[PDB]
Amino acid sequence: GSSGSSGQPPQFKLDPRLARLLGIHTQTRPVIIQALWQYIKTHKLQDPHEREFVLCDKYLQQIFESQRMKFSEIPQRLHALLMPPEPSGPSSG
Repeated sequence: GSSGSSGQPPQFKLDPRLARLLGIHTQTRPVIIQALWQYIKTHKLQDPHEREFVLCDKYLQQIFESQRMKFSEIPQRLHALLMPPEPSGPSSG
């Protein structure tokens, strides 16, 4: 755990499949994580088997690709969906 300190906030680029899913072009971690949580809550993606797991919906199943995962594994898969909203070099790939 480590939050910014004087300067632009920690914003992460949302995947092309998520950026739309939630509609969050680019936000922070504590801003996205929520927008997501609000999804499993609203979409009641809560695993019917466990209370700590969450069954990714058709969409999520296409983003996370995890039929069933732990709520604590949500932030572990976000890192993937979360990308650096910054360049690096010309010619991608």
